[PDB]
Amino acid sequence: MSLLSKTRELNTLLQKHKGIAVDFKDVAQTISSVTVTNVFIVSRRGKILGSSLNELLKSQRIIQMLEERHIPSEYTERLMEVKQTESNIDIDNVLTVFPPENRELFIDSRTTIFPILGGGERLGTLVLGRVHDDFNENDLVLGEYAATVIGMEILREKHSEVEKEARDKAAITMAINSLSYSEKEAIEHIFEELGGTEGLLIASKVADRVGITRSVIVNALRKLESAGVIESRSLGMKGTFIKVKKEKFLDELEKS
Repeated sequence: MSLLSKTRELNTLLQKHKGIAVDFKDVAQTISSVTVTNVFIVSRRGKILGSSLNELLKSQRIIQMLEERHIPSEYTERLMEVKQTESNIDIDNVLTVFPPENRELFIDSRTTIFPILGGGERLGTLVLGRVHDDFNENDLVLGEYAATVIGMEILREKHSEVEKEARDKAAITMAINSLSYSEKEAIEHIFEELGGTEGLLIASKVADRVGITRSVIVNALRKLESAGVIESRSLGMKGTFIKVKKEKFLDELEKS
């Protein structure tokens, strides 16, 4: 398979399509199969977002050892310190991604490390490994492109995650601030009865058993609904369905 053929595969298979969430496991398999390598996609903090081995090796002993090994966190955390592309790293190098014990099976291994950059910040690391062969200039071009694509998908993922967490934290703080002292106490009792974050509430009956008025319960939920912390729905002449939408709300509430 020629350089231009490999490029077509990666353009067609890695392209972001509307309606699809990025699956880093499947990204690693595409890279592994196109470039004939073992692939490890590592977040900036060292989490293995996705991996795939080149299972087309002749030696079942090598395959089984790679299948059995879990990349240590000590290694993945070192990758952040690699600031530029390091290619054709040998087995004696501390940056090798291959197992350290059986030096003779991996004596000819090469590791290549690509920093994944996005918006002027480190987003993660792409690590490629080969048991017997070198990374030539065509291989490095394909590796860099893969790293570029992954960075764009992480960047979109992180952008939306930071915005969501901020939206949730603002909603919780505004909900908690808008609650009176009695309304706060009622919410604590409400979720003490529901035994969780979701369930059916019979306000009148629960108000009776806790020594609180139905009006206080109703107003407290109304403020949480207005803040977007929960959703509420009456289920008939009695009963209200309650679901917390901000997971960290109750934890933050008790801190108030």
